[PDB]
Amino acid sequence: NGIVPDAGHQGPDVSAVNGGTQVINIVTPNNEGISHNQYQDFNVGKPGAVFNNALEAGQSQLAGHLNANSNLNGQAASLILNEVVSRNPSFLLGQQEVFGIAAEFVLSNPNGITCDGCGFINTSRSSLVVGNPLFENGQLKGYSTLNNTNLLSLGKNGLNTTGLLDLIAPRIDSRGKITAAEISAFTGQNTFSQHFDILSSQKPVSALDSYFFGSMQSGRIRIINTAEGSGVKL
Amino acid sequence: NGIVPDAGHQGPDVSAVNGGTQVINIVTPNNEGISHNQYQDFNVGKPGAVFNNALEAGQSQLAGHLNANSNLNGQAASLILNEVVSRNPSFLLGQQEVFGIAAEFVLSNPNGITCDGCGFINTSRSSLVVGNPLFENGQLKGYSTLNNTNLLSLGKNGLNTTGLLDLIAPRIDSRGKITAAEISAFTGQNTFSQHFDILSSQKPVSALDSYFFGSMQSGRIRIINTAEGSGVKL
Repeated sequence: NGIVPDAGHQGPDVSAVNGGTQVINIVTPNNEGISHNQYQDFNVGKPGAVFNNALEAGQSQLAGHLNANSNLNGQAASLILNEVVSRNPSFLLGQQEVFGIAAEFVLSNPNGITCDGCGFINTSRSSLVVGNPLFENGQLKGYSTLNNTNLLSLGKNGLNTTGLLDLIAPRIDSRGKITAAEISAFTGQNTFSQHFDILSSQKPVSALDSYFFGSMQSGRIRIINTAEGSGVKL
Repeated sequence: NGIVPDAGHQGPDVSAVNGGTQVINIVTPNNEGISHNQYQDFNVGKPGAVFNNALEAGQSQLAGHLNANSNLNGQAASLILNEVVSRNPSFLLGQQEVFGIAAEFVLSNPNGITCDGCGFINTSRSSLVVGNPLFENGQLKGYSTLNNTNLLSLGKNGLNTTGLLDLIAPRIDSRGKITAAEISAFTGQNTFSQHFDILSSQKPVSALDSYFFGSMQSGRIRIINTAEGSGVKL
């Protein structure tokens, strides 16, 4: 299993079905509508991974027939926040599907994230964050890439989604086709709001250079690099 | 002379001084604060070109001492709009300076614009438009790249400015370093407001692909391609 949940109260049940497809019964959403899931490992292979945000049974694209997620207590998650709480980087080599009600989707891993032929299904917005979520008394306040020089890598097989895409990291190295409704890439050492407004920035001690190679198939692309002196190479 | 003014009432006086530096005494601004200058040819070499938007004499960076521009009638231009009204494409191989009061600067040429080691001095915003300005009863209404498949090219020697930069064309092919406070690149066949809000778009009959190669030295980059199906290659 590529995805290994944390042992604690934010660890969802993760099961393998079929020929290796992972099914994640995400944890009960809080009052903000956030399903906050914590992981020791978060990796996706070509069989893909399905996050059950369904209030009634049905057919998933990647895992066939699934029952409803009864953790949801009749209310689907608005945001599925997946947080790696170990030192293990993430490798995403297949599709990630939200089964049931469309939601916003976040993966945070301050140790690094690599995408190569990964994608997102039934998400309104998907965000990859090489950094940590920020909490105050149980409430999500935003995200941080402070004190971090690690990499978001996008491989030759690219990344695809029909929804919005955010790429958030100290630096980004992309070598493949990125397909999305909109692409927002924010680089450097920053604190963010929940909506990825930049609230503060550090100047890195050494250059944090990002590289984008290959096509971007999107009608709207924004690249913001706050590392003063550092550049974006295309 | 690389810059040749139109014979008509929007043709400014253009003089060569020194070792080839061109000095353009821009035409009297209208009530909108726009100095609308029309040209048979608009090309800049390494000696550069200076647009006199000065209310009093002084030292220009590119052309040494210049007197005030008495066409200004005591009011400097807010926008210096340079429009090529012939079929000749533009080649910009040196710096363009606004002498005197800082202003917004536009070059429109629907036949194509090539930059290679060009730059902009004392401009708050500089825009290169492979397209035409739109007028209604003498008033600037915006810009158009409709019915146009021509190219904005940026060469290996790049483009530099301390101000904002807009790159507007059916397609863009960039091979060098672009340095600016912010970079906005809008591609495809579009109509624009004066502030380059996209108001309408055509689908080209064949793909209008843009290519960005090399660094972008800017903290904020926006790329908007309205040609449905067409991509942006980095």
